[PDB]
Amino acid sequence: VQEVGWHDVAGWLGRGGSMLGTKRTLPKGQLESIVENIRIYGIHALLVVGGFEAYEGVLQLVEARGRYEELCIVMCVIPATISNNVPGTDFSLGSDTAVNAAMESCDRIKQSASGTKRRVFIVETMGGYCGYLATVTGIAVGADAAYVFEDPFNIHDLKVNVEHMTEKMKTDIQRGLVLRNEKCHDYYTTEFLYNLYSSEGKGVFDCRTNVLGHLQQGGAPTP
Amino acid sequence: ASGAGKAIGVLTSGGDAQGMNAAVRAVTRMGIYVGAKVFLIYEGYEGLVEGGENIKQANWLSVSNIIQLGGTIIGSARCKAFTTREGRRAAAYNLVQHGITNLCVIGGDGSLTGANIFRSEWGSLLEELVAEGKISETTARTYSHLNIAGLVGSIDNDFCGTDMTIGTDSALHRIMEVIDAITTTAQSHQRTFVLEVMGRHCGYLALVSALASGADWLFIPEAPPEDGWENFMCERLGETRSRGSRLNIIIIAEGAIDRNGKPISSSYVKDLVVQRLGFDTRVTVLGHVQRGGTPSAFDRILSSKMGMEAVMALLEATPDTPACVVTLSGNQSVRLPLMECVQMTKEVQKAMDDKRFDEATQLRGGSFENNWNIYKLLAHQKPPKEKSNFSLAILNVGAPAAGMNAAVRSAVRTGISHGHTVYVVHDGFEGLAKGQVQEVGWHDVAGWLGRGGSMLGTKRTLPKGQLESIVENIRIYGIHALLVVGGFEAYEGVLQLVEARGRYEELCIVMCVIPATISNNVPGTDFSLGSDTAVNAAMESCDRIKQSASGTKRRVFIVETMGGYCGYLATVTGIAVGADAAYVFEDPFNIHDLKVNVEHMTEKMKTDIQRGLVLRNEKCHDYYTTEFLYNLYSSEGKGVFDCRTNVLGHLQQGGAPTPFDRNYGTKLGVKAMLWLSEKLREVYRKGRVFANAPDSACVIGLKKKAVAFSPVTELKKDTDFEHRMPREQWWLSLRLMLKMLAQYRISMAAYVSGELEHVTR
Amino acid sequence: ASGAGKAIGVLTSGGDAQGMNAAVRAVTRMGIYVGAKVFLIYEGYEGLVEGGENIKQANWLSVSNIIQLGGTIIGSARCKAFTTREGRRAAAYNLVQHGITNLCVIGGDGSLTGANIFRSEWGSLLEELVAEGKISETTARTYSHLNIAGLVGSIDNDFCGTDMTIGTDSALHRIMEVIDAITTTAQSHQRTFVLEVMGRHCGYLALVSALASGADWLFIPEAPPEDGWENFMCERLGETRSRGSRLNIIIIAEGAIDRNGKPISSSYVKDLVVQRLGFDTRVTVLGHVQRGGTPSAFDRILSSKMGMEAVMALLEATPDTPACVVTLSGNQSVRLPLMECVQMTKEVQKAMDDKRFDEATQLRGGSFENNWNIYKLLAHQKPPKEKSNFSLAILNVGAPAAGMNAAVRSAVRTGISHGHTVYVVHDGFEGLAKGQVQEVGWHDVAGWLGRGGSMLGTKRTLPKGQLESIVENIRIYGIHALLVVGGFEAYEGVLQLVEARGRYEELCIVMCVIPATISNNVPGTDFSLGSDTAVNAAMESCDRIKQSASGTKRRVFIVETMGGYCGYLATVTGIAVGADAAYVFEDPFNIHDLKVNVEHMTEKMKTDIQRGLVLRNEKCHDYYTTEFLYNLYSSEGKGVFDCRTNVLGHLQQGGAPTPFDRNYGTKLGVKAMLWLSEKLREVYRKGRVFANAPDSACVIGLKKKAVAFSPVTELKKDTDFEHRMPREQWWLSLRLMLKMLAQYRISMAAYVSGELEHVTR
Ligand SMILES: Nc1ncnc2c1ncn2[C@@H]1O[C@H](COP(=O)(O)OP(=O)(O)OP(=O)(O)O)[C@@H](O)[C@H]1O
Ligand SMILES: Nc1ncnc2c1ncn2[C@@H]1O[C@H](COP(=O)(O)OP(=O)(O)OP(=O)(O)O)[C@@H](O)[C@H]1O
Ligand SMILES: Nc1ncnc2c1ncn2[C@@H]1O[C@H](COP(=O)(O)OP(=O)(O)OP(=O)(O)O)[C@@H](O)[C@H]1O
Ligand SMILES: Nc1ncnc2c1ncn2[C@@H]1O[C@H](COP(=O)(O)OP(=O)(O)OP(=O)(O)O)[C@@H](O)[C@H]1O
Ligand SMILES: Nc1ncnc2c1ncn2[C@@H]1O[C@H](COP(=O)(O)OP(=O)(O)OP(=O)(O)O)[C@@H](O)[C@H]1O
Ligand SMILES: Nc1ncnc2c1ncn2[C@@H]1O[C@H](COP(=O)(O)OP(=O)(O)OP(=O)(O)O)[C@@H](O)[C@H]1O
Ligand SMILES: Nc1ncnc2c1ncn2[C@@H]1O[C@H](COP(=O)(O)OP(=O)(O)OP(=O)(O)O)[C@@H](O)[C@H]1O
Ligand SMILES: O=P(O)(O)OC[C@H]1O[C@](O)(COP(=O)(O)O)[C@@H](O)[C@@H]1O
Ligand SMILES: O=P(O)(O)OC[C@H]1O[C@](O)(COP(=O)(O)O)[C@@H](O)[C@@H]1O
Ligand SMILES: O=P(O)(O)OC[C@H]1O[C@](O)(COP(=O)(O)O)[C@@H](O)[C@@H]1O
Ligand SMILES: [Mg+2]
Ligand SMILES: [Mg+2]
Repeated sequence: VQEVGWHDVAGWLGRGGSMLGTKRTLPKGQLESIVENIRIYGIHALLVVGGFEAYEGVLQLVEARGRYEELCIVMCVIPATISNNVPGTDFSLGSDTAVNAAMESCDRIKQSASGTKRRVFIVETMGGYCGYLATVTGIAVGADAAYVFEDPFNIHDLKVNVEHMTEKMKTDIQRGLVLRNEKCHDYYTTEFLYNLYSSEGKGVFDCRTNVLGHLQQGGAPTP
Repeated sequence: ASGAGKAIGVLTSGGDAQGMNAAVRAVTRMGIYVGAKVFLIYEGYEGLVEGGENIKQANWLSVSNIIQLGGTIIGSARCKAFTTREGRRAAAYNLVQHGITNLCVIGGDGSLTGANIFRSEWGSLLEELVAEGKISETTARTYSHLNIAGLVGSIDNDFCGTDMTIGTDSALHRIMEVIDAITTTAQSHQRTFVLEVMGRHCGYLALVSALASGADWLFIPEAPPEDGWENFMCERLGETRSRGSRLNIIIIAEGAIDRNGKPISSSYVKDLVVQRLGFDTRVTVLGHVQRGGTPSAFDRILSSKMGMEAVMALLEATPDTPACVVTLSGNQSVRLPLMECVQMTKEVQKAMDDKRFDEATQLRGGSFENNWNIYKLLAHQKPPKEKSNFSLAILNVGAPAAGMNAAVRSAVRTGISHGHTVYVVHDGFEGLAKGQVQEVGWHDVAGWLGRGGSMLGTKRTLPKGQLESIVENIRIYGIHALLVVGGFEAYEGVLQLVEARGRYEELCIVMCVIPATISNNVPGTDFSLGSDTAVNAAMESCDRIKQSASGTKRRVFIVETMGGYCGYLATVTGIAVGADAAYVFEDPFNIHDLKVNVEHMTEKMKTDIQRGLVLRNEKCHDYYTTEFLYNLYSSEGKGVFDCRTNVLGHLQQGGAPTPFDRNYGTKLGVKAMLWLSEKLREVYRKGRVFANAPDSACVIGLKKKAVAFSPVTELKKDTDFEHRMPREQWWLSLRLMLKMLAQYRISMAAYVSGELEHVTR
Repeated sequence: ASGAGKAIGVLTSGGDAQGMNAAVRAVTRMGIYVGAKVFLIYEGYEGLVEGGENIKQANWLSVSNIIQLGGTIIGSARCKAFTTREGRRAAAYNLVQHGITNLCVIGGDGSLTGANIFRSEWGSLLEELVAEGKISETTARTYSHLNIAGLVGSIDNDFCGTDMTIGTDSALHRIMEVIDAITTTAQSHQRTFVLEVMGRHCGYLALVSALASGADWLFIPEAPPEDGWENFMCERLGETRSRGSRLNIIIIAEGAIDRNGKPISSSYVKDLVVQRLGFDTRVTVLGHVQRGGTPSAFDRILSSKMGMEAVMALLEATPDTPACVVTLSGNQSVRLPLMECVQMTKEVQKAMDDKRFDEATQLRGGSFENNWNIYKLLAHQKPPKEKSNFSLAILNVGAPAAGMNAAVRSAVRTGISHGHTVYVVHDGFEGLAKGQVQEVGWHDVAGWLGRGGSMLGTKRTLPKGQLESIVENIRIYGIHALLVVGGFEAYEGVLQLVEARGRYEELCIVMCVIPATISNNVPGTDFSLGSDTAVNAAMESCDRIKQSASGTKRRVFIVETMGGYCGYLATVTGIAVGADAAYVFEDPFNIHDLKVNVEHMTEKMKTDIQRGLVLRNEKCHDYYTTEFLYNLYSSEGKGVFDCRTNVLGHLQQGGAPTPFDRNYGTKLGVKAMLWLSEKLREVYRKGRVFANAPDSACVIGLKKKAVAFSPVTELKKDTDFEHRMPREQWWLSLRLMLKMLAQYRISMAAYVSGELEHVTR
């Protein structure tokens, strides 16, 4: 714990990531150390800027108020995560940056055929089980499909989408793009969809794959 | 051999050209790699004067994680004290107090002029210093000679002896990012975009920007406009409107003047256009934006190379050799004496001061005059009253590469200018067999500069299968020359058509290969058209990935790059991003080398540096795939760092061309057409073109120093067709620089540095 | 410590018990590992007598690729010369010519009797040899003591002091393969299968075969049938028919006799059955088939262990210690003096010659008498006039394991014999919660011995979730005891019920866990029921996989075995198959170890051995997966050997139980039911059963020497619940033998060998 001043945060606006360290560890395991440090430093309020782990940890401290008197302090959670998976808000802080980075990657990928070859790209986005990032990114890029956990899909839906893509690909449009959330399906992975689209699209289109890993993460924040 | 027992000083002065940090990093790390002590002089000549706290010895971690930063972490300052001997003597004192007999100065023309005057007076300054009693006679006989290696760090490119300077490419990246904001939009209404660049003294940035953007008009101080240009410009914009072209671009340098000394302001040109044309005219002034942003890939590689060569030149320099500037003319490293470059800079300044003003542009360098002539030729269609019966077909073969369109545009305009009947064939050899030949005009290539990929279709299919169809279509369309813009497939196909001259009379036509591919695997060139774009997109993704760990988690990223078996893209990207290791096919590695690198990474990761980055070429190893390296690094790094993987697929492919690629493809497209026309006249006989010698089918080069024409049959010896790459690649020496910058103790006796060369008049 | 400067002779004599080659391999490779010279004596005592060419020094490759071969590469012969002193003196001479003061004899009872008489006369033979002038007095004071370490290699198991001999398990594999050919077929008509085994002197093979097959009747020389057995047998077959049982199995040893000396021929029993019953009776005589085939997994492991221990016992043996026989009683290695074992063999032979004939069966060993009592109890339902209010439920929990059905069959019969009300619950704890409880009878488990998998369903679901349903069903059905046959889930579930006794009074019931799993990962035992089957299936696949490269081709196979985090299956399979390495979780390995082992394999593959084999436990490493090891071995072996991968999935799972697994599950199921009955009588008080102490919930063991009962609460300390295995496993010392037998220089100072023990009367 370090007391901070006005100028200690100077120029923190445009810096992505976290000047302060981030850890995912929830407070329940080391709760005795947390209450001790709160007592030592006289912390009367707590402003937790973070993702679902921030919200869950603050929930754990609230439920542990009954055991520890010191945890009866005002707490506030600022939802800050790429996935936009934090309950209580519509836009987690930094989801917009991730969406912008994801579409820029998808726009570059969709431009990589350059109007000659007709090709479908399976782009895999992050976000855990939360599909928000995939779906909005699919809207922004005109993706044909955005497979997400919240909309469970089976092989019948996949055949419908693949036939739809094949029919579209015979028309004037030549660059297809289907997004897949990393945890949308247990078995129909990105490799599965690559095999499916490339097999069924034989003689019509080629298929390629690009797993956007931390390309959606480390960018500077959008305005 | 090693420079042990001697100390090197590195300073930056003048405008903070982005890429200075790359040069400082390479200078520092090479200096302490060869055992010398490196001293960082903060604020340039300022801290040289005051000294004391401003001079600190560097360690390896002092220049850690700065290569992607623009500006200069050392800092730069304008000081008038170094102008006068009072402060220059204090500078010499502070250098002697640290035993710094070796100085690397990274700065513009004024910086290097000050360094030249500082060497020229170093003996006199030491004499006056010992005379005044601030240093004993002993300790002054040593340090009697000061070694100066200059690096031109500036966006102006005003230093006459040098062709390319650090930060010029990145300033061009900023400029073209702004211009692409305008041009890539769906142009909706008639508007005029007037761009003002800071080229107050030198108009090189204004010129290359105009060439890269296809500006309608250019105001540069080197060639002021003729009297009555007001009407001439307004009429040019008028017919531009009548064509239906909805956007006019006016690039006005800050130093824009008329034939007299009166400057032309951007606001004046704005109000002029508004008054006579009524177009929505708004002036965009970049200002500080040109010096801003990250350094481009080119700037990082070239700054690192020149910083290393500066240090090496600084150790092999005896008392007799003069102050030098380490620079690259073309792709070749070279050292030029500081005195001659300063003298040429003074001559051009005097010439520009209304002495030999019309003949000052030639003394600026042949590149400037050639660039301005190419710009004017491509800008406005002059009437080609000359005509020739020749006709030529432009092919795009292989993968798409950023900058093919720029080459095709220049080829079309230049060929039309020479009166040739220019055709474009869609889909390369497929269309040539299928007769997809389309006669092209001047305006059919309008706005092709900034478009990435290929506007003509690209196909990889070699011509051998459909050779009867290709010769039939050459006969039908009367094709006398064949311009093939593409990758290894382009070269290989031209090689097949040349070999088939033995069988088919119709293939006895002049052929030219413009190497255009991401992999840079085309023999006969150093830079395939669009390799620069791929490198820039590759580092930007790698920089994003390296920034994602956010300064706290210790993480290594395995980043898999494209390039086939050709490792060029992987290695240069590793240099640009400070990758720990760039595994490539041309440097075979076994598990012993992997354990060496992994233990090296673990040791590095226990220190202050927390973000590791290893690159893997997609086809470097049969078994040690990206997943293999992931498993290795994550297991051995257990309890120290985590490992992640990212296969940069076609992220490296579909980008718009970088400004280098546009200008490069523009120029060699012009040169290819010049060479085609000259070879066609040389070969026209008895009423027909009959080109059968092997020198009538060449790959346009840029092989070491200038553009070359290597015959494909001669290149076949040095071509590995199985791996689709040349057998001897110029860039393998850059592995040593990568490994040295990553603390790998590699005996780099195989690295060759540029030797001294006098200025070319 | 090492036995350098001394030579070890190894010979084989008597019937060629399969697994002899494994013992010879281990003796040889230990003797040259410790620096001793190993001399192979061909044809046994024959080549001992003639000597000369028949005595050859062994190298490492002398025993290469022999462990899977039955018989003996050394060769055995019957020689009468060793009976007489004329040839025995020549044998002592030939040993002295090579300086072989140490002899390991692998043979049957006659072989070891000859070895005993040879040691007893070694001093006298040397005295007479120097007296006759064939050796000087010097060179005879050295070698004055001959060290003998015996190994019982025979299918008879006639050596009384020893419980298990090399080749007994494999002879049983042959016998049961023949019986399973009959029983697994859809039995269509009433037929009688009379199997004649070669147990001419010892009826142990006949007995254990009958126990494993559930023979209707048994003729063994140890217990000849009573007078009037003709009618009693024919009636037993008669009620067998009346039951609808369509196959009768009569195991008649070659040495089958009546109470007089008249032998009972298989043809007589055939004609007897034909005359009174009319069943299709055919006599199967195995003859040489018993000694044939590959050695079983058990035979290879135990032969390797005993051969290693024979060498070690031979180096730590001073002039005073007597000749010993290295054997295992239970799972514990032990050394027994040769003289006492020979004396016991003579006593039992005299007893069997109508001296103490009714009391000869006990002197054969308690295991024989216990096996015969278990056989007779399970064979025919005698009327249980005793009754008890106790009722017990039999569960199958975890994965299916070969031999669960045998255990359940024996538990059912033994419980019915003791008057208990035996329930079986289908699907384990799921059924107990769901009330899938079905009372079972004697004939409901008929023919469950040879059935693989689990007749009762198995489920992995632990009882904590549905504990209310379990206690409810225990109350409804009045279940006073719980017999849980299964893997780690069985032990963990019984532990959960024991821990929940404090909450629920009904759970205070006597519980017993029979460890039955493939992984052998259950704490409290050395061998889980069905681990032997998995090991045997694993080696058979590995032998096939090793057999597949042929002739010139040098190839390594990475075989992945199951077993979870428990490495037992991988390591024993590696010993059985001569695997170079068995990567397991309990022996953590990094890339340094992998490079060592890969270079080791490469150097081996440059020698004349061409088929390497390494095993990988499925969960040995998080990152160095089977694909990783495939990539590593194939890359480093480039130009030396090829690499291939085979993941033995459920090939190790579904096989029918081996004869060991059948007999083991039979015996411990009986023993578990005996222990349950004793505990339930000791705990019945106040008119109800109340089992609250920790001792009432035990895992039946066989932990070192004999069967044990470890309380589950006490075993909780030595259980790694995250990895589902015990913390201290007995078999980690076998890694040292594996690595030693693969030329890995591993200091096995942590290995403990069995010490001298006198015979148990
Ligand atoms: N994106 C960035 N990444 C890293 N460092 C940065 C970034 N932006 C600014 N900085 C650094 O932060 C320092 C803080 O000074 P800065 O001028 O940028 O903010 P400030 O105007 O003084 O404070 P304030 O936010 O209240 O306006 C700068 O010197 C600069 O080096
Ligand atoms: N003739 C000279 N003698 C001594 N010192 C000089 C001379 N010219 C310039 N300097 C020193 O070099 C410093 C920077 O030089 P300058 O003003 O020309 O910028 P620059 O190097 O040319 O970079 P840029 O062109 O981009 O603006 C000056 O502040 C001055 O201290
Ligand atoms: N795109 C342009 N940008 C700037 N100036 C231009 C451009 N085109 C023509 N000019 C200027 O207009 C003047 C006359 O143009 P024009 O080409 O029609 O006649 P010219 O005799 O051929 O001149 P020159 O050959 O020397 O370039 C030239 O001096 C030139 O500097
Ligand atoms: N990145 C781009 N992608 C697609 N179309 C583009 C791009 N840039 C410009 N264009 C299109 O090219 C068209 C031609 O006009 P453009 O301004 O680009 O060139 P021009 O000035 O008329 O002739 P020139 O290329 O010789 O300079 C424009 O209308 C515009 O729609
Ligand atoms: N009492 C004995 N004294 C000396 N040598 C003996 C004696 N018994 C057996 N041998 C020797 O050991 C050799 C093998 O013995 P034997 O024929 O009896 O078979 P075994 O050792 O008992 O094993 P198995 O019966 O299974 O084949 C014989 O050839 C004989 O030379
Ligand atoms: N399955 C069997 N195989 C071989 N012998 C058997 C079998 N069953 C019974 N016998 C033998 O037949 C004899 C009489 O059998 P039975 O069990 O019915 O009467 P018993 O008085 O109880 O004899 P015992 O209990 O000692 O074996 C016994 O000596 C027994 O050894
Ligand atoms: N591996 C097997 N798989 C399936 N059924 C089997 C297998 N082995 C035996 N059986 C069946 O068990 C049935 C019961 O008769 P079986 O001959 O096998 O023994 P049993 O006399 O009835 O009882 P006991 O266990 O005492 O020997 C047979 O009809 C046979 O079909
Ligand atoms: O845990 P959050 O809040 O969902 O953070 C999102 C990020 O974490 C991730 O799970 C990836 O984290 P890691 O790189 O450490 O494996 C992605 O979903 C995303 O990049
Ligand atoms: O074959 P070239 O001329 O090197 O083309 C470069 C491109 O081709 C590649 O091999 C991959 O192309 P594809 O995705 O179409 O299969 C990469 O090296 C790179 O993206
Ligand atoms: O849980 P256990 O007792 O270790 O059973 C071993 C078997 O379970 C396994 O995990 C596989 O089980 P499944 O086939 O059902 O997935 C293997 O380790 C092995 O075949
Ligand atoms: Mg300047
Ligand atoms: Mg015998």
